Amino acid sequence: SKPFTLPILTLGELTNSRFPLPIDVLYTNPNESAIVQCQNGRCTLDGELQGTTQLLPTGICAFRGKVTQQVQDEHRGTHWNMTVTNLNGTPFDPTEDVPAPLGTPDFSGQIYGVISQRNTNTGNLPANRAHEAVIATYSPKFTPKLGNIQFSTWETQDVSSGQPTKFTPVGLASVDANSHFDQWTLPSYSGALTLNMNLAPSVAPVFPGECLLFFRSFIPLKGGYGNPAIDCLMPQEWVQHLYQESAPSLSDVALVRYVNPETGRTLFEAKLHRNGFLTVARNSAGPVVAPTNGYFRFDSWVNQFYTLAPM
Amino acid sequence: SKPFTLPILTLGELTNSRFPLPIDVLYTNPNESAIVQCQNGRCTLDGELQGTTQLLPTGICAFRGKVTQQVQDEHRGTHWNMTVTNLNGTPFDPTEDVPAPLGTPDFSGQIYGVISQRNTNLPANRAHEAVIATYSPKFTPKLGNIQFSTWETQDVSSGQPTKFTPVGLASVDANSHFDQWTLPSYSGALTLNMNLAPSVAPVFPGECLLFFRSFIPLKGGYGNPAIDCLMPQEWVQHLYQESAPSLSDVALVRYVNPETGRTLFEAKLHRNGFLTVARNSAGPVVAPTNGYFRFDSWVNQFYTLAPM
Ligand SMILES: C[C@@H]1O[C@H](O)[C@@H](O)[C@H](O)[C@@H]1O
Repeated sequence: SKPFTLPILTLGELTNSRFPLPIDVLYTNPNESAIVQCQNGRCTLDGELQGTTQLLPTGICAFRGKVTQQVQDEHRGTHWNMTVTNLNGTPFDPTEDVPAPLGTPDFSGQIYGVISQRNTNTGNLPANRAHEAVIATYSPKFTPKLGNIQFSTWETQDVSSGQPTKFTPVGLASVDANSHFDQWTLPSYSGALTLNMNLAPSVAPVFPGECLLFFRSFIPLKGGYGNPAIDCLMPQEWVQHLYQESAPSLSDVALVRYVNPETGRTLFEAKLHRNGFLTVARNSAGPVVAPTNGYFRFDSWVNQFYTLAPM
Repeated sequence: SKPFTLPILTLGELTNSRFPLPIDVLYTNPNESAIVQCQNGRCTLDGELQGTTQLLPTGICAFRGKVTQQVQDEHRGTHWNMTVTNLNGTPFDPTEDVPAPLGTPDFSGQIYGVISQRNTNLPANRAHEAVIATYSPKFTPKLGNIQFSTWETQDVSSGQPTKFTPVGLASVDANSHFDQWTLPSYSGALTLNMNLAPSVAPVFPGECLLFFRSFIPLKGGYGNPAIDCLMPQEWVQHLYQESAPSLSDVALVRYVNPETGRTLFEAKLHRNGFLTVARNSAGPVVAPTNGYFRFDSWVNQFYTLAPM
């Protein structure tokens, strides 16, 4: 049986699996009342991708497809419908047992980015354009599981119908009350009033005094006040690593130690659960203040009854 | 001796190490006249990062720093002087043995992206489209400062933390000086670049470089620009982790169809971290994107590759 391992990347060498951002800090929030059930950055310890998780850092909260037409929307700006395909360009098959095309955003909010187009038709070179764009994942028109979504632009005219279109995510447009940013609220992938399907399962601590440990990134804002963050269960590099090592899980829980390679000391220990998330024995909310050269080291397989040293 | 390996990621599971793009195709161009000496996506087979190469996919062609001054363009647009730090926020030390801050773009062109700011003193935020002309005399990242330009005329704040997220190219018109193999002058035009990753080339007759190619978006105009990297970012990350000793100067690798188990072609993976093939034509390699490279054995510079 192939031994389980984690990459030896330090915190400053990791990226978020839920938005294309570096990992900034480790973070806890024991009193979180929301159900934690994100769909990107989901991978079992034996390498099974779940939810909408795919391997490309460039695919996270990305879309590929074609603009169909400008559409009316009550909300501010100029709005456009685009059909979406799989990120590799093949048609998205709604009958596949996934919640939405892989890479689809997994939270409620106004996602800010750039829409770019390279025309199909044509020194036999195609015309191009790109503009800032916003995708409101809470919108009734956000229906990626049905193969189309809507985005809005400040630009009023220069978006072409029927041309190949890419959305590159950059941040959030706003986190004001009317922008409905909630990182733990899933979009309705098939539209308002419809049930999401094929979801990766919720995660939670199952042991007294333990709480989830997140890899947190701060996400840029187009405007307004705020310091929004996106918390992922494991960084994208871990998803990539686990996926290639398909190492058998020898118990439900791995014991991992956060180590300072400079000093050799263990800063704290954590449970790495089979479904792909971490818990720690910590009684507070907020960042874990530790050097970013720290990294998690796999120690051994333990079980649900193992008591973690308090952080 | 730790065995050399490559990740088992397929083409459709790889990303470019020189720009944040997925790999679209493998590609050759035997008649290329330029010296190939890119500085991102550079890593030896035994895990030594070189040039401006760093591990984060988010760091490639990224900048971090603070705006110091607004300067209007003579014709159109607004320019902003920016001091740059290391991507991890620590001050960039120009005496470090690197060409420029890690992640600095490694080619001539107008790089299009978004500048975003989150103030220090809840904080205020703003973002706008921006262009960094890497051929500009004001592009001097090794000296710790660059300039970017905006369509926005006023709403960029001085003395506030600033992030550049690259998206594509502004233009590939003649006056936009896009040339993926022309390095920026990291310290300005009269100064020599330093600490560079070495140039790469075939040393054997009938061989040519094999690239991992991505098509890069354009803000406007005509074109279908591409960026070619020597190895995808996932290979850089893998080699750095493994640090497997290199047992000869050349590894022999096979591009395999996992469905059929058959080898489609073979290539030389050179110690300095680049591929060559025996191919006498230019253009994409037509192969399924579930194909992947598998390490076969160590060979040498005199090994004759099976023609593609
Ligand atoms: C070639 C032209 O480039 C401009 O920048 C674009 O705004 C137009 O849509 C068109 O593609």
